Amino acid sequence: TVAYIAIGSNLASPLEQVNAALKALGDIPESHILTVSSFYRTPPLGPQDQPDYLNAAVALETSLAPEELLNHTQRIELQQGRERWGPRTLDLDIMLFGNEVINTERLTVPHYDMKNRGFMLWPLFEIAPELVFPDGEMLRQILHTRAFDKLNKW
Ligand SMILES: CC1(C)Nc2nc(N)[nH]c(=O)c2N=C1C(=O)NCCN1CCC(SC[C@H]2O[C@@H](n3cnc4c(N)ncnc43)[C@H](O)[C@@H]2O)CC1
Repeated sequence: TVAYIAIGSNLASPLEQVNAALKALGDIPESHILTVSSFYRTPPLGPQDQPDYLNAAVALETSLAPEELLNHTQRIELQQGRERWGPRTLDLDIMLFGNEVINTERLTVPHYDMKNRGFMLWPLFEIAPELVFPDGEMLRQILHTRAFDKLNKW
């Protein structure tokens, strides 16, 4: 199954942190990275004084069950990270999990708010321009409809 994961960090210098998380995702059991988006520099969603964020998307091939993958992402955030409107040492959000629709106490997929977040959508559109959501919405359509500003690379 292909899962798409969003990564964000707003350490003043987040590259080492993001590469650590990326290595950790690749080391997840029964899983491997297919593709990584470019690294993007985004203005803080939240108070405007804190450091710019680095966002990216990852396509992860996995044989894990959805809640198992989440167990790993929470673990990586704990091991590599350390709140509300930022700063964020390290977030890993499961955006999509194959074509699965999940609505449980722990996990909502597609991610509940990505349709509103250009820092999530644009990196994803870089690696999966043809992506169709489980309900038939098109990633391309969402970006066309909303006209989110394009992002500068890191
Ligand atoms: C400060 C803020 C708003 N501003 C930003 N500005 C820019 N420019 N860029 C950013 O990047 C950026 N980020 C920001 C941010 O603050 N993101 C956290 C989102 N994010 C929520 C889920 C969990 S943190 C809460 C809870 O959500 C649960 N969850 C439910 N569904 C899911 C799911 N699909 N994927 C993952 N977690 C799930 C999870 O169990 C956890 O307990 C992990 C992280």
